[PDB]
Amino acid sequence: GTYCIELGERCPNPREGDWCCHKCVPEGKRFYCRDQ
Repeated sequence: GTYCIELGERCPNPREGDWCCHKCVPEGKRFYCRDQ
């Protein structure tokens, strides 16, 4: 892993904590680790 979930991958609800550590952001119906 790259310290956190890599950019572009799916993430669980960010309320549980951003393991995306860019941003775990809702993209439609899912959450993704995006730079947004």
